[PDB]
Amino acid sequence: PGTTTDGMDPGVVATTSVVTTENASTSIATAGIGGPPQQMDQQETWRTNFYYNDVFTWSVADAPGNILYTVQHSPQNNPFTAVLSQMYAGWAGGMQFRFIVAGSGVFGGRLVAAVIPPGIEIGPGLEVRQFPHVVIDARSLEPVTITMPDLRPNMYHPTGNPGLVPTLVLSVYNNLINPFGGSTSAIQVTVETRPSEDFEFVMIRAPSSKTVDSISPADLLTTPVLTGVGTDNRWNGEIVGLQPVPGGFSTCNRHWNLNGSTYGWSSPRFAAIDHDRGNASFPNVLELWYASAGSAADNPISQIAPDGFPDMSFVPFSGITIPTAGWVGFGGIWNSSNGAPYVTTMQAYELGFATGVPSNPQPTTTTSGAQIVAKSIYGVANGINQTTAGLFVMASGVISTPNSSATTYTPQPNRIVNAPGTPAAAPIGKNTPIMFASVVRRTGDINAEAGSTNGTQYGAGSQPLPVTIGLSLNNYSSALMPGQFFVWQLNFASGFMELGLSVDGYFYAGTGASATLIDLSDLVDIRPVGPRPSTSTLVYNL
Amino acid sequence: PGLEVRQFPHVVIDARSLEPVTITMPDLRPNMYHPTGNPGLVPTLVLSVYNNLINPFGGSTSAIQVTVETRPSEDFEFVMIRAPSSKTVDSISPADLLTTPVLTGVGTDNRWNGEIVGLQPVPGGFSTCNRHWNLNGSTYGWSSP
Amino acid sequence: PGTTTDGMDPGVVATTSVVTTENASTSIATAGIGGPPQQMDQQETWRTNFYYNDVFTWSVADAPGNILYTVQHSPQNNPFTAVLSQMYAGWAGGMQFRFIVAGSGVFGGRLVAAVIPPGIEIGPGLEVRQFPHVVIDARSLEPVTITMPDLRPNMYHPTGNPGLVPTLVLSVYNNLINPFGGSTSAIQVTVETRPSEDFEFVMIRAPSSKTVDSISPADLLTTPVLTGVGTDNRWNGEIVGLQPVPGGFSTCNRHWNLNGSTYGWSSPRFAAIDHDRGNASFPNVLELWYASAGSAADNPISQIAPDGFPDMSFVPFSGITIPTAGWVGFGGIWNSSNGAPYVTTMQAYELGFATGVPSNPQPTTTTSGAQIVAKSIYGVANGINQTTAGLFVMASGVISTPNSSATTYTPQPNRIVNAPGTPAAAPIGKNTPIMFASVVRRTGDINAEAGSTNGTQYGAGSQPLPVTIGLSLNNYSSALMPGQFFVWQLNFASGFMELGLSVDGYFYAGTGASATLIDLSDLVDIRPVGPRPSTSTLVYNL
Amino acid sequence: VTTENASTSIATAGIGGPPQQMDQQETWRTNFYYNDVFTWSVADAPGNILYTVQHSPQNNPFTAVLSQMYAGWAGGMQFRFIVAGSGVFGGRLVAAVIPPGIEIGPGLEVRQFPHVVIDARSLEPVTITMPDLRPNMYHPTGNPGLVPTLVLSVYNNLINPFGGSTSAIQVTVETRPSEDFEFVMIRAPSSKTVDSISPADLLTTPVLTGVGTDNRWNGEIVGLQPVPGGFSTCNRHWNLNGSTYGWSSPRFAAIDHDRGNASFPNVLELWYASAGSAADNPISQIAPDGFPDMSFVPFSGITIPTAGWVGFGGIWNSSNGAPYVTTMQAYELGFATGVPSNPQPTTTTSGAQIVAKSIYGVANGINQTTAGLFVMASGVISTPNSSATTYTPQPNRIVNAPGTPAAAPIGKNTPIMFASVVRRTGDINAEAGSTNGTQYGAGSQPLPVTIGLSLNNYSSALMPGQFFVWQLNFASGFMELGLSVDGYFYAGTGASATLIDLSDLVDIRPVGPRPSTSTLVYNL
Repeated sequence: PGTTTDGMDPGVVATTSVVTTENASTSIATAGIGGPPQQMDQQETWRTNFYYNDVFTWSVADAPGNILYTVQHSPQNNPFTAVLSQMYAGWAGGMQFRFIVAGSGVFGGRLVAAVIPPGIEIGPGLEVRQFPHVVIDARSLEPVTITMPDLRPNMYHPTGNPGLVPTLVLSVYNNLINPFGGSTSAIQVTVETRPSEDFEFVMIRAPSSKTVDSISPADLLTTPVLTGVGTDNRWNGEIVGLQPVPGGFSTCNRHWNLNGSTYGWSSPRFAAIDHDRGNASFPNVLELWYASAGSAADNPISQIAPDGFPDMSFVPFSGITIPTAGWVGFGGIWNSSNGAPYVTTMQAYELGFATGVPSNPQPTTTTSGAQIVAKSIYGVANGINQTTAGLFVMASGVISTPNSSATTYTPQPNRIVNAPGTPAAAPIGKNTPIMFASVVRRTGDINAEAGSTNGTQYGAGSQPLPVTIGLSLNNYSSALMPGQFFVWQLNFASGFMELGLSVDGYFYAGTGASATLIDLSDLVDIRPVGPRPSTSTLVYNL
Repeated sequence: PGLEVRQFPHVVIDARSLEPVTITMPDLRPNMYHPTGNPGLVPTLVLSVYNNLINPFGGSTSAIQVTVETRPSEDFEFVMIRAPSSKTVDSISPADLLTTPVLTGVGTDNRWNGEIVGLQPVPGGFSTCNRHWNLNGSTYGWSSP
Repeated sequence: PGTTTDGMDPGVVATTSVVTTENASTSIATAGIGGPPQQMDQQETWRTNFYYNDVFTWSVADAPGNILYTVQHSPQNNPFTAVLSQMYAGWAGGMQFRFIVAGSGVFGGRLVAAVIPPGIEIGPGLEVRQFPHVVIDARSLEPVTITMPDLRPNMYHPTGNPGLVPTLVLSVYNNLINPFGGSTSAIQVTVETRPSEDFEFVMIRAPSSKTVDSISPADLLTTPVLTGVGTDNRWNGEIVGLQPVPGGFSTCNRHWNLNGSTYGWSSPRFAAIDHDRGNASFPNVLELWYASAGSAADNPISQIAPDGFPDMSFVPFSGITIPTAGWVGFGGIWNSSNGAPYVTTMQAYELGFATGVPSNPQPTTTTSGAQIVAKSIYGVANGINQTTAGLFVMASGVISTPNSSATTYTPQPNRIVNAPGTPAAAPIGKNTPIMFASVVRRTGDINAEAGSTNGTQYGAGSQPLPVTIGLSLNNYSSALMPGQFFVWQLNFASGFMELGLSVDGYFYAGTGASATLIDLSDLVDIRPVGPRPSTSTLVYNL
Repeated sequence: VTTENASTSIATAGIGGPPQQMDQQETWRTNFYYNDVFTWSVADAPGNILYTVQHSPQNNPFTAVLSQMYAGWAGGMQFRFIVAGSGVFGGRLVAAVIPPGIEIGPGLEVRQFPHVVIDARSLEPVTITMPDLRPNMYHPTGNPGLVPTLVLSVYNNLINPFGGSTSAIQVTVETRPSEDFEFVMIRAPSSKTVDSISPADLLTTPVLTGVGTDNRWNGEIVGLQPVPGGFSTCNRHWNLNGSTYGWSSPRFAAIDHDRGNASFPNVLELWYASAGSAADNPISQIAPDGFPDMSFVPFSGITIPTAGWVGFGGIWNSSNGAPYVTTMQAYELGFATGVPSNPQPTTTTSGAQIVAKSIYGVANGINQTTAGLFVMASGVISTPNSSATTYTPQPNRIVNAPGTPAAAPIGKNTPIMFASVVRRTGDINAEAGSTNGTQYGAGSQPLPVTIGLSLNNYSSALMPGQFFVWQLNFASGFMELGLSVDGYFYAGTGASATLIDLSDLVDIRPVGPRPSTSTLVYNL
């Protein structure tokens, strides 16, 4: 019966014009520069069965020619070839894909598939129906299997740096049609994989040896990073949610990219902020410290500001009323002659960026022509006037607030200070940049964590700290071409969604225009998917 | 939750199946036999949704039923007769805790000592400690049953 | 199985009386006058596979005899023969057409196909069902292939002018039926092609050489014309939408037809408006200027009006009233004797056609017997009385409005002035003519552009300017017969629609009685289709 | 026509399937066809390089056409050289094929590679073959990889014993494929490849025959004006990397700014604002989109500024967007410094202020601390009399932004500007040929070229130090025009300064790339 499918059954074998005997024979001949092939026993359980890769949705609103699914050729597309690549230096050959369509006998509609050769851009203007292709009906009962050959300009694929490869695309041929109309408007398709008969590894290597270029940043984002261990890269607090930003934003301090560089002035850690010379005065009085941005000689990362200095905008205040949504830190003033601290100046201070603070303090979001200012939000015991004086504050802060209430998430996009030349994160179609949210203490109610009737206060950061560390230590320069994401699937008990990482280090979600926070308390596991075009909408099925 | 069944060797079954489909579960064990008192390591069978069920008419009909039946395979056997009243090292199953007459007019509740005649859902939730035992044989209350 | 269709499979081969061996042998024998046949290698991948040509829609409202799809025999009906036709000067042979119907088992209805010999007029009135023909059911699962042979009276077809060729027609045989009623009332059909075994090219030529017959108009409308680069032909503003006009309208100024002719008085550009002899008076004051239509002696295009004068009717006003929906330009008065401007008459004016001006100014829409009037809308520093004075105004105008609010699109169809002999654009079946919309500045609030709180103001023109320039530089009379459109397809992110253009220069869409404005920001690309009969309904799947 | 590595090339190209388009008797394969021309003068020293091309299918018209429908290629090409010299000339050239990994530059020892030798008096053509010496199994069309180069350079310098007007000759190049050339893997003709397209279609006959307009005054182009001293222009100007340094988009529409200072302390209204504060503008923050890039001209009283940029508009209320109806006049606009107390012109955007002063008395003046400006961006030229003056702007009047590249003469190749007819205030009725003279404006690019450059990236079409050359054929005579990677146009007029009239232009055809140190033909 066609209603039952075993684990080794390919179903219907469909061929396009790219599968020829020349390609297979040439592949096997030229792979011989690396010696005899390894792991070729064709009777092993890891090689004869099909194993799961993905599942996608076909809706009645998808127009003809719209792309539904793409995959780039790699040994990372099968769970066991990925494990076995940890002990070899090269690979070659192709891989089979099995599609199962979960339709019914009354539906109508057709799909189409083709193999796209290297050097061609994958995007909405790609005309699949003008390549050699196969057409598949929506009523198909048996599985349909399609083979992607190894079309490569190299003799073999180096494990770290493979080079050009082909890709497989599936799109809509004719619209899915339901003759009854009504509420049922979509079906699902599942994809599985197994290696072709010419797949092979070459040249054994010690598992502890390091390839020159890393294969994939899949290991950075694992389940504990978002389920209770990782903390954000601005406030150092427990990540509990994802905040979309429909407008766009930019961030450079303690933010690394995939070329192993930062534009900021901080390290991936939280420590003490120390600068040796500043201006102190008090014209229960408020102390006032500042210096000129761009003269931090002790910092080898960047001469812009002392390591750990927050990248928010100073909000002015005076008299009685204390400021709002400022960055608060603990410490005081110390003498720069011997290092002793002036013991009477200890308080909580509000730190930030500003311009012209001797005469008129105006917030600025630029690092050029600005100055860095610290002001005590409360009165000190005994103030000090000095010409040269140091500063000492911790890197973990809280949020100033006048009353017991809570405000929006801090900081807001226009409050972030950036250096000249920093790339920005902007929407691409329905995909929107996001920030990572963590609950942060505030000075208006110092016993509120979660469930508090006074409200919940959130602090947002651009990257999880373990990701920032991993990007600062390794080099991922060859994993992503421009215009691609690296995608993970986030599984919940009720729904799932996808996260994309760009070459500039910003994370993305397919939220469109919504601005509500997404909660992570019911997350189960995280699974990697691999490179995909950034024009393709990221799934959001929560 | 977290076990990816679709990345083990597996079988797929359609919702339109007319004839029955039979699957065999073999005895993969690290010991020479299973004591009924404590059997040790055994394998597990799992059945799970592969693709969502669909009714093209919509409407009020939104579920179907599946029936399961069993019979032993040809290598199944027993050994070592014992007394029917003997107890085991591992705990007796809790299936006997709730028989028919417990809820059909013989059993009583544990706060008022009154004949139970219905079940009350509590969507909000609640907690209780007095005269309440857990499955580890312990209580946090101050009263005897 | 029947649910999978490969790229080389024709499916059911259905034949008619016109496909014979005598024709194929004679075609191959007589094509030899051109030399040895080129590109006739039977094993090449561009010949063995079918590739995409078109998709059309079959609806339950189509009556028997309605034509759904028709093409003249030509190399432009396959993409690779379209490519190769660029470098050859002659061709001969036939072509196969493969149809795939996207239905299901519950539908009913039939279609009919026939090959019409050359020399027979194609149009409404041709009874296709009284030629040899083939009938196809709406429940078909496998594809059906039909061959169109090369019946010609000459020894080969020159690419410059091919002469007589046959035509393929597909038409409704019995109405489509859905037994459930409901919202599902249409299905799709896909068309693919490949050359037949006697098809050949002859006589290599330079790729840049032109032909005796006119170039096809497909290049007149490329993607960037409507995606933020092209401008309209009345206000010179970036087109951002399409406005249907169910009532109809007519236009002559700056409007060309497909025979390379215009009835207006203006050149396809935007430069200053200049006339030398008119009356001037002002009985801070409003200044009046006017002349008699039919006296533009220095304009070689026509004598009706100076080159660049607007074609909108005049709204009279006096004193404290600022008119609504007037064309407004900036300029002043100058002395005709030495060409110097009266420097105190510079202001914003309003221009239009009128009659009985100095006594009882009334709006008009006929150029015969009218006057051309300009009047300042605000008070100038000092007025002037002259019995002969000239006019100079810039030709990129704005729309007057008394409040900060926005009015409807201007000009409304009944404010347009037309010279005698101008044809009209009336709805054809369900096909309705459209204008091209753009944002125009208004004097009520000069800072508003788009998405304002006070509102968005729209202008409208009959053609895009690049299209008008292309029609002015060429003659397209041999590309389109009367009763025909040239059709493009517009693909959006979600949905698609088709657009038509007639021999008189108007564009049409299949909107029906709808009057909503269609936005163009989410448009992906534009693809040409070809000539189609004007009674065929243009698809509107948005 | 064979190669010495044919069997290996064909065998290893089989990773992409069976070869396509390899029928050996097809007419497109058997004939030579035109590819390019270049020039050889008496001033070129031995070792100077005159012609270089990388191995690709773009070097033959029909392989160029065929590559639209394929995704890969392999094999070599044959080349042919045709010297247009005479019997009284004397000199030799040398040509060789350079393998990948060797630096190509001046002084390279072509004479010590295997080579052919070409005489200046040669009548029969001379041929050479380029095999496909590649380290990959095949070249993808969108990303080919490493390829060899063909190089031609001077062996013995050209001599002219008669010594007169003639000092250069031309050489024509034709190509056809070798026996082992092939294509692989069909693709859709509309699909996109990484490599850039050619720029030959940017310049066609209508652009200069009466349809095109220049990128500063939006006027119809009628002539070309050389600038022997050089100049630099940034606004509405794109390079071959798809970038600009100015603050404007390739379009003409009204100029608008929200906040600024206005005063009249029948009066002459004055509006000014500071540079670097155009917040709404997404191209640049220097100035509003469309503000002219010319220096300001101070004036007062009855004086009317000469050679000034003038537009039409007035002030408006920033609170609700309503205009002040009594301030409709003609204003002069530009860049200046010290604007309130002592206005002086500047030719830089750093620390300047944009100014808008009316040249005629307004209906009634306005005093406001904050106000807005609205002016149409197609402007005219202010003159105090009926007569015409020199073309505007002169190069000493053009505002530029820091880091903008300049254009300087190279040998006898001189940068040019494209000229259009502009109306003037003193005589607003004179158009062209009038008895009071003809006023000419000038710009740096034709607008269709600017739009095409802003829509696509041409970074792989022209390496630095090369021009792209077009033919300009007149009724009597012809000349050539060159385009550089910084966007400027060049002609071979040397020290001449007279305008060149395009009334009798007939056709424009593309020629090909050429080194910028070579001579461009001027036979008019």
